[PDB]
Amino acid sequence: GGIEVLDVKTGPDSTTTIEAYLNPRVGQNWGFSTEITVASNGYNDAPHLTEIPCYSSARISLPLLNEDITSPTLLMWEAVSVKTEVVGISSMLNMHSYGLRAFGGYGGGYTIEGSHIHFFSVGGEPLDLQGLMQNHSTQYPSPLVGPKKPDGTTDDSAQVLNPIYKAKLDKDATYPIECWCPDPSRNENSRYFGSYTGGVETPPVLSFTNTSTTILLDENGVGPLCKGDGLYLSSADVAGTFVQQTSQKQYWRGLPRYFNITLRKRAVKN
Amino acid sequence: GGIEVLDVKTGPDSTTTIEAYLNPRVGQNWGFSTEITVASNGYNDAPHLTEIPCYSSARISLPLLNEDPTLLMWEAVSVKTEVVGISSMLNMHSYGLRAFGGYGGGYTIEGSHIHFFSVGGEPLDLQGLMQNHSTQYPSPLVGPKKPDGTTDDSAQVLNPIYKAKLDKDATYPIECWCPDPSRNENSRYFGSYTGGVETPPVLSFTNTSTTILLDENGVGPLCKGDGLYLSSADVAGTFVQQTSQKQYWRGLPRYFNITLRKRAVKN
Amino acid sequence: GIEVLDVKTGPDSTTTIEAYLNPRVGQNWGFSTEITVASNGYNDAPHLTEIPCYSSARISLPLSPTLLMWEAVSVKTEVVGISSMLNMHSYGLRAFGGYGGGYTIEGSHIHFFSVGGEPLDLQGLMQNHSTQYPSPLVGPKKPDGTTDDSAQVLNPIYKAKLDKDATYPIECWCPDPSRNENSRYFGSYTGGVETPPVLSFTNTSTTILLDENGVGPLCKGDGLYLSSADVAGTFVQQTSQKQYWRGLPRYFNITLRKRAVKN
Amino acid sequence: GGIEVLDVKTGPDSTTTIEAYLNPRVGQNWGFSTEITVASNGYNDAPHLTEIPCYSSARISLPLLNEDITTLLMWEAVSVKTEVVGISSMLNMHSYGLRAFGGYGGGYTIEGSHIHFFSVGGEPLDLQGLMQNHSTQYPSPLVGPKKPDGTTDDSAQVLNPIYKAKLDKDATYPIECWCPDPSRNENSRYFGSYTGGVETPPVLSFTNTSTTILLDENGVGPLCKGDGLYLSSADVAGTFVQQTSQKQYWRGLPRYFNITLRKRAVKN
Amino acid sequence: GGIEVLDVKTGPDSTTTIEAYLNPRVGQNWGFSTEITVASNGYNDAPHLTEIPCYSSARISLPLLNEDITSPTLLMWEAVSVKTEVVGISSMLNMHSYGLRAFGGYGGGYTIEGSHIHFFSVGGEPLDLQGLMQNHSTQYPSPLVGPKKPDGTTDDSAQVLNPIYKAKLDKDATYPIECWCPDPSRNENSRYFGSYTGGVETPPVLSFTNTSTTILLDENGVGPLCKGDGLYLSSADVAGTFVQQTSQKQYWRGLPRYFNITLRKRAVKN
Ligand SMILES: [Cl-]
Ligand SMILES: [Cl-]
Ligand SMILES: [Cl-]
Ligand SMILES: [Cl-]
Ligand SMILES: [Cl-]
Ligand SMILES: [Cl-]
Ligand SMILES: [Cl-]
Ligand SMILES: [Cl-]
Ligand SMILES: [Cl-]
Ligand SMILES: [Cl-]
Ligand SMILES: [Cl-]
Ligand SMILES: [Cl-]
Ligand SMILES: [Cl-]
Repeated sequence: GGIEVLDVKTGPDSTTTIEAYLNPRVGQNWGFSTEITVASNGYNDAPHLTEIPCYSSARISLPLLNEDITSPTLLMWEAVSVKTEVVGISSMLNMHSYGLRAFGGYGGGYTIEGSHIHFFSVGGEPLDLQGLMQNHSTQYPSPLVGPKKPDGTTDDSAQVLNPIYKAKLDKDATYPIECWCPDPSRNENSRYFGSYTGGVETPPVLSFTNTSTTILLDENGVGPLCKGDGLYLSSADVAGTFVQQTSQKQYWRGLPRYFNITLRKRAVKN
Repeated sequence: GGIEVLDVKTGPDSTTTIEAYLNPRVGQNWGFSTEITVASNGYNDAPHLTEIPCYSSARISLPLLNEDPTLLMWEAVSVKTEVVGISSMLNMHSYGLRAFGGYGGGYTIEGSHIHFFSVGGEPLDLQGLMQNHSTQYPSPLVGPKKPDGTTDDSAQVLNPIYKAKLDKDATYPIECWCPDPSRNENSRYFGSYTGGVETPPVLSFTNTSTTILLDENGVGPLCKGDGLYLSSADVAGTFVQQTSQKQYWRGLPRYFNITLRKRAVKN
Repeated sequence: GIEVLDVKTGPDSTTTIEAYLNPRVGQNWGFSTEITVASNGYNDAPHLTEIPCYSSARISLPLSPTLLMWEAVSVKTEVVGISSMLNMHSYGLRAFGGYGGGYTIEGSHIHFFSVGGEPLDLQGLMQNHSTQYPSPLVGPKKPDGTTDDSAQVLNPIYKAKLDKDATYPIECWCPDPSRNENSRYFGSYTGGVETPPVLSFTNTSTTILLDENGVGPLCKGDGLYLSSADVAGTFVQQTSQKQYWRGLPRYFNITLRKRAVKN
Repeated sequence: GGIEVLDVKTGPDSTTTIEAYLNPRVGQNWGFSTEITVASNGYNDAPHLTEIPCYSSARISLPLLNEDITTLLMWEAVSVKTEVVGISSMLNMHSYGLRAFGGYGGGYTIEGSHIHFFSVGGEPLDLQGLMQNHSTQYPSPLVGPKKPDGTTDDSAQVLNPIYKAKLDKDATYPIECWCPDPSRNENSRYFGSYTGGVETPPVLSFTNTSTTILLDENGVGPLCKGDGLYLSSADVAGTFVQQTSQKQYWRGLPRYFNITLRKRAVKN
Repeated sequence: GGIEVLDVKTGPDSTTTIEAYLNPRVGQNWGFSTEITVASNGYNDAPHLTEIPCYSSARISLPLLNEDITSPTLLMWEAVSVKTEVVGISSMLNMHSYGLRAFGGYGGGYTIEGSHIHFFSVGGEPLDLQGLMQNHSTQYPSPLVGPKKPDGTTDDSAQVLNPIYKAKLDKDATYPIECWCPDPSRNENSRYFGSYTGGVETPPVLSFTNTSTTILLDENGVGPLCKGDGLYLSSADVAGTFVQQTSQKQYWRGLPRYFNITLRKRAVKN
């Protein structure tokens, strides 16, 4: 960030690893939303709290570094690398748990399918969010938070980029995926990675391995610096929809994300 | 360009970064076109101004250089670029045509899409090519015309007579203008089109990705008149409305983060 | 959590082991029995013979303040019998209104293998917490025998070791990314109703099992742990229009070297 | 070719770049074929001249080389920047396409089976005969695989060396009966990709930042015999599906070439 | 593999290149099978000879090396590299040759589509085949060869891996693709490469170029050593099915494969 970055402290107990998971927040806590609803044209677009998928977020507490915050050089934890995994991909190989049945009702149940998003960020502070949504008029129930101008309104500009609509991902299960994307004009002290696929019946493609590592160092060899000795993890893994037999109703299906972050002590001015 | 390129000036205040965004121009300003129309066979192909998606374009003003013993020009070295609001499409409740015979959720944006951006030291060079030479574009849109005002059958293939400079936002339709590969020496452009009726869009986003703008000889776009030229075209697909079963083009904005350095040139 | 020393690097210091794991899709001859779907509000209690499981085996390897353990360095692995799917005459649901050939295997599929120095660590996660697995299958249970709603997401209480072939259902158990320090695992799932399988085969491909520090899986008790899950898709039978899981076998060729460790 | 290749001449005026385009030859000249026809079973397979897509080809004239009294020099094609022009033309759902969502939606963008292919060569591209239906009747002036006697037997559906030709005329050799001959083309570099299916979506990229090296395993590029550069193209993006008629038309796209050549010394 | 490999002989006439093609063997010789048939449930699965696609195979005769077979060091040809191409991909851009017509009969004919396999091997001996098939009970007409135990039977194990079912690809147009895969437990002296795609109407994707070369040398820099001065080529290129208009019957469509192999003389202990 806008800190002056100095030498990497090295030695034993200059590096630590944190293991964490984020369970999905698809509108309920057990990995499925309630049924997806669609207001009739000309009616209010006011979906149920429990059908709006949100970003998962957590701040992990790191070991205290500076006894005096007033020393003229500080130590901050620097996130160097992350091993991350989407847990329970194998759970989707299930054609018997009440899925809409293929081949005119004689086949097995539909495995999870439809539009999906997979996304994670590691950061030294809350992730910066830019407001952008499909329908400016959408009404999010409390306690969810959506793009608002200072006056409380939400005009047509919220369907494109208007800098007036910004927020910090500072609470789990609160910021809907559908009205908030990572702000590419900020997040200097965060690394984020996302992939969205659309379509009605699109098959999800997900891989898993313990052999994959992502470097979090930027073009200048600096990783996220954890302000207040706090590591900020964010997740969004909506694998697709579950299509229920007989009802033919659709439910968002979320998956949890494992994190394994490596950090090292780093010196900064002030 | 047709300038003689010399040494990279280095020192304090020899590099700068510019941040910009281009909002989409899909025919209106709030990211959706009006309904897509299709003339009956034998009728004029004359679509509405507000249903024709166009290239977004802007010229960013750079610091003045040769105010103050060699000639200097800004050289665009790299760009971090992002399509903003991809997450907006994970929305199955905002009036989309409903799946599984009307009992399921609304269709997320789908269909044919184009994603494209250019960084340049001058206006982007456009070659005329369109699906239907007879198409009638309402004013103020601009489409391929010969000098006499006509548009013959050759405009469906390559005819060098049909050329233009992308010199105005929301004006040049994506469907009749492509980047001219015979020119654009002083511009770097990147585009991907996918077709199909219900094709799912696939879009990624990260702040960890950089594109080098230097050519085979280590030279980036040189900003003539101290002006950086950005262009965008991000039509994510169509929105399919429930009940009407009408289709609307859906555009997305594009963030740019360009790094430039001072470069010396002879005339 | 061992202290790893020098690679012993002399005569009789390397060996290669060949093995195959046949699939465990619910029966032993590469097809499950018909996939069943309880009516809404009825118990989700599928047949033993319709639940695909992880294949697993422990290969026995050759038999002081410094010890020698076998270190798995590399693996050549292959999914055998991919060519078996080019078959449009063996009773498949027929295309083009019954006049065409039978459907080749299609639908949702998973391909997965692990090489390890100990049993593969499994985390419990399933689509439906209420699912009832017949004996002798094992599914996520708390210590008290219950299985609450948390088993649809990550709850650390639901863990197991892949210590028996044809026993742990693919659908309620994934590799635990919080453990498996001494195992290398690789998996790819594709969903969809009629999704075409895409599978490649060659004897020219090798996977390195060494980690970021050049250490491979260390075989505790002189035992190499292999695991497999290759559900190619479903077979769609003509007339019945019923679906059967189709499994494929996996060949392993592992190279190991002697490695020195403290204790 | 069967020349002995020597040193790369370097100096002033030892390299040049040529710009060219090939417009598509899908059966007419304005980027669409006439309607695709399908004979009834048992009837002759005799499609219209104007519904058979062909290879585009051109020979560009290079500067004359052996004229100075001071080794003999041929132009060597080193690299090519190539682009499919007018990909953006396909983002069009208003020009009479079969309409989606039961007639209330927009027109179908181009879709279906497609082929994208280009070659750079020092001589005409070598073609091997292979076709789906040996009995197909190509109208004059099109050329299809024939034995010396004029016949075309069942072997033309697989590889029979008897069926060979040189791509020596634009808009003449149908894509469907001629592929690049991998047993020849020593002095040509070719690159092709075909995708099938009824409604398959075309995926096409465009950029001015991409270069293809034309040098072989021995660092030799195509050597332009008679000071002539041979370009070939085949860009059938897919079909246009017309509303109401529900008839299909092949849609071709033009291909830009930017070739870099250098002088190269050869012995007889 | 199995020979003591010594120095690479170098000199004039120490390298040679062979050009060959394998025409497809989809059940007839002109690139199409007869109609695909499907026995009714409970009836014998006994398809026609001319509807079963098989591996193409050929042994190319190489120049004689050893005048005395009794010399204590021999020369064998070593296959170093291969340029290989699937010929006639462009043949599929054909919507007028009697294909089932799109858009309710008013459109053009279906181009070849459906499940496909592309595969080639270069070897110093016949390719090793492992028996595995979808239906153990399938009855292959003479002269085709399918997995049999020594006693003549074919039990349920032939649907998975049973080492008892092995064969050498020693005859063209004889070993069905559907019951035989390359044996990964053998083929030490062969290099093989295969890709299968399934589905009913799956579009084939095939590329062609004269600029692509595959190295055949193993992890120890040894290529296939041609026993008896014979190079073994194998091919399987079933591009998909042809769907005929009116009949709505399906025919396997095969394509030929070009080979260009480079070999060098190599010394071995004897
Ligand atoms: Cl609207
Ligand atoms: Cl079908
Ligand atoms: Cl469920
Ligand atoms: Cl895999
Ligand atoms: Cl069965
Ligand atoms: Cl016929
Ligand atoms: Cl290409
Ligand atoms: Cl290329
Ligand atoms: Cl037309
Ligand atoms: Cl030949
Ligand atoms: Cl035919
Ligand atoms: Cl291949
Ligand atoms: Cl036929």
